[PDB]
Amino acid sequence: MIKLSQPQIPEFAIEKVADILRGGQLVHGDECNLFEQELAEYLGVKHALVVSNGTAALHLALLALNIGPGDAVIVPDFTFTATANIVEMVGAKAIIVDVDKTSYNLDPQKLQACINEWQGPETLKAIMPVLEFGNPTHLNAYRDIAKQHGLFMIEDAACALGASEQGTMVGTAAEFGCFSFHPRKTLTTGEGGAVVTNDTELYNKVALLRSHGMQGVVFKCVGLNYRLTNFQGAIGRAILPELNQWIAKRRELANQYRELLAPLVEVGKLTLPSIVEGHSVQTYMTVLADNFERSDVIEALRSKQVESNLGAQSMSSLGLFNHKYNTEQQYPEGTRLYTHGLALPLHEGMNAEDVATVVSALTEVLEH
Amino acid sequence: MIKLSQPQIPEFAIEKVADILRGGQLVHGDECNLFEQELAEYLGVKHALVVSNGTAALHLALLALNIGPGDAVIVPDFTFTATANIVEMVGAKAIIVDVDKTSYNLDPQKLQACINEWQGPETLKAIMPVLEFGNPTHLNAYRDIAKQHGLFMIEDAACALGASEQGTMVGTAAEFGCFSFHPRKTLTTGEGGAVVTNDTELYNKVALLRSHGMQRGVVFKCVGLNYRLTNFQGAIGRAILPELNQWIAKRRELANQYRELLAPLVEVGKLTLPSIVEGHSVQTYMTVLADNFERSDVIEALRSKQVESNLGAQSMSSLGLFNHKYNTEQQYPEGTRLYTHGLALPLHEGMNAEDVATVVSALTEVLEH
Ligand SMILES: [Cl-]
Ligand SMILES: [Cl-]
Repeated sequence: MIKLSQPQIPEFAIEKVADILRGGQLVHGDECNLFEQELAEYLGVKHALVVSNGTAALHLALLALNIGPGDAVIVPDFTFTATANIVEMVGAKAIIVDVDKTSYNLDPQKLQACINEWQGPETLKAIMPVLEFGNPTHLNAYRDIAKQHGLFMIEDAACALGASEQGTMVGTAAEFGCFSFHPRKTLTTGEGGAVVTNDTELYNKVALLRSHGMQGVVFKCVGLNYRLTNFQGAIGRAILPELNQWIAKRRELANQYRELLAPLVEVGKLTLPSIVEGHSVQTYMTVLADNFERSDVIEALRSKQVESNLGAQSMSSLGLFNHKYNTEQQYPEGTRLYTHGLALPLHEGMNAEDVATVVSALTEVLEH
Repeated sequence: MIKLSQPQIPEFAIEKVADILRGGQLVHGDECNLFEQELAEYLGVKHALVVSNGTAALHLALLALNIGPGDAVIVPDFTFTATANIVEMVGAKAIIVDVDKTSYNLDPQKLQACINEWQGPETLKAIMPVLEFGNPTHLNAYRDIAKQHGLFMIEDAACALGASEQGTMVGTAAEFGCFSFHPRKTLTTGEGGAVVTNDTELYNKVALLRSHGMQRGVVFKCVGLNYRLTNFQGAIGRAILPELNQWIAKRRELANQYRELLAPLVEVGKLTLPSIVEGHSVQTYMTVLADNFERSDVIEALRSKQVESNLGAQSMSSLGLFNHKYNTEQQYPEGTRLYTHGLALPLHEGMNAEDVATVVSALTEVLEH
């Protein structure tokens, strides 16, 4: 099976994990602390904190900004459901805005309109743009719009470690950046994530919330347990020095897809993602024409040893985010991407031959 | 250093972890699913779900029972701060009740008084007793009290996997049992925990909440979190579980050695001992020093003599975090005494009787000077 992802954890990392299990510290220790330093340097950001997963990162960012009951956060329609769920979990309302059909990211003009029209009843406090599939497109615009309207910005950069727009590393534009180390997301720790910020007060607050309010040890506030193990930290920091080369490889494979898929684009059978400068290419998602039954395409591809899937969900389609605004607005772009999107294998373990294999299979399936 | 704990992960488990990292599934997989089955069978409970840590287990239990803003949960004064924090984090108010001096667990008579006097304004929905340090004492009383008053019961069994009272395995008495696999807590996965229940509806709800509301196409049934445990952490846990009864048995032998060796210090009035009842899993062995000793100086002196020692747990009422009216109107002299004067001594399955003797020798010397 040509799989969507297959992260290869360096052998030296596996040996370090074994050493830690045998005779080392299991809870967050030197490996996590070094990983945080190294992430901060990689991103050019003042502070990083590693946490249990990327959902935990978003959760902590919301809590640290005192976003909760009575409040609202704008989210894109097209994303993994965690983005909207976590807003609701803190007691805030997820306010959905449609995405761009090209970038698959929150549409800046529709974002502006939403903010312009907002008059409650909840207090609108933040935007949570998603840099979907590693696409940094609109990062700087989101920052500008947030500043223009007095909003916080939490980047849901789950899929975007190593992406960048116009000199800005994704995750670093505003109050918080949130990353995932899930196995589909290029750098993995099995489960893991990170919160980054340039604001030391926000850093200190997340560090308290991550571990029971602990600062001898004093308990300064109520908190949670979102600590990452020391051995998970060891895995992550072993992979980080490889990430740029993995992204470069992914960009080369994306160009191969672009070249080889052109015949299908020309006859209107699918559209391609736009793998802009700075895209980290965590996912390569095409969009099938409406006349294809996507579930049947996925099944046929599986039978030809190609793993494929939808790329993400449409929040407005799920029936979970029922703020009035979301009932009033329409989300054709996110709905199209949710219904017709098709992610194809793209990861650093593949070569050009593997890309051609995938395109051959997809061409065959769409012919029949 | 004779340390408070030092869990030995079996080499075969380390090899299995390496195999998973090299060529296996990293996210919750066959190892977690088998661990859940094996935990359920160990406890004699219908359902188990492994989660990121023991705090996550409590969190999911609260959420599954729809405990939140406008609600109240009773917690013991003496516990790790997570017990009370997690109540507050869901928007409920932690209502503190004192522990008893013998067991260090929530005092049933004071619990009854609190419930009887409760008249709001919040809706009192649950008790969250702690089976502190592996002590099952009062488990069945808590069950009976919750049933008498129409309350849910969430056992904070962080430190009590394998403990039992009068035939009831800790974690299995009522709606939910919550366990921690932190490295201090005998069975470890580095970080980890579990939620158990006999109620299939509660199981199904926690499973949704653990993973984004996902139900297997995947459907999103409700808003949720990510509290999944990795498959490799699950592999560690299920490798250790078959050893846990042997480890507890060894810990109860070591406790009996402490009991014998510390009798002179008890008889002369310098400390009091824990009561290691039938069914105690002996996760922690906490003594209480006489008031004339400065406990922080005792810890520092023991450190200089290669003995790790610490306070056992916190007093919630001391922390200034749980400010419901009720908590201001009560004193908590028992939890205060345990917080201020309690001293945990090394007790884990890697020690032998000679090591216990070493610890007692050191403590005797420190308390003489
Ligand atoms: Cl540890
Ligand atoms: Cl995986």
